[PDB]
Amino acid sequence: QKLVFFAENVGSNKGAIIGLMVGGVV
Amino acid sequence: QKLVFFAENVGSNKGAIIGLMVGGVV
Amino acid sequence: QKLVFFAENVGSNKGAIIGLMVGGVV
Amino acid sequence: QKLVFFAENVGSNKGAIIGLMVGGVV
Amino acid sequence: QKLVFFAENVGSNKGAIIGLMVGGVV
Amino acid sequence: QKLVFFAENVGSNKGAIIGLMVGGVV
Amino acid sequence: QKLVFFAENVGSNKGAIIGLMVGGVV
Amino acid sequence: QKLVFFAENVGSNKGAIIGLMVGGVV
Repeated sequence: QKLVFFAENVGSNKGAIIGLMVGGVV
Repeated sequence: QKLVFFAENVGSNKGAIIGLMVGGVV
Repeated sequence: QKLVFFAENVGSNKGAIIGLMVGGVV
Repeated sequence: QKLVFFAENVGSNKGAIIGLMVGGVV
Repeated sequence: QKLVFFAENVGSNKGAIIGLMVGGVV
Repeated sequence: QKLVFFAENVGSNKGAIIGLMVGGVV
Repeated sequence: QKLVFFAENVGSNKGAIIGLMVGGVV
Repeated sequence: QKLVFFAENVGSNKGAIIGLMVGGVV
């Protein structure tokens, strides 16, 4: 019932993308 | 280059989703 | 029910976008 | 290049959503 | 149903836009 | 260009929404 | 039942706009 | 580069999904 996410960059990387989705499909 | 996000649900989460992208298009 | 997000830059940007939404499909 | 936002709900809700996008030249 | 948003700029800015809505629609 | 806004509901509410954009026209 | 908003423009020529409304539609 | 994400299932593990990609296309 609880979710958490964090992103940290320490370098000049290229394109970066992140996505997350929670639910309960049956 | 530093971003963080967190969610919190007490009762019940129906459907939560999050997405992020850097650089985009131009 | 409760959601929070924060961004922090540490260098240089150009094109970035972020979006989040709570409550979706069960 | 510094922005922050937070939302707080007392009881319940239908569906909250937030989105942000930074630019540079246009 | 409380929401707050704040942004800060170093100096010049253009092409940056942000929007948020609470209790939207599913 | 610094701007900040906050809202507070006592309870009875339909749907609050806020949007802002920098760089363009007034 | 309380809402407040404030903005300031000075960075280079003007070109910023913001709007907020409480109580949309059920 | 340092990023971490965690989520909890309501008791099914078949409706929740998450994906992330760094240093994608230039």
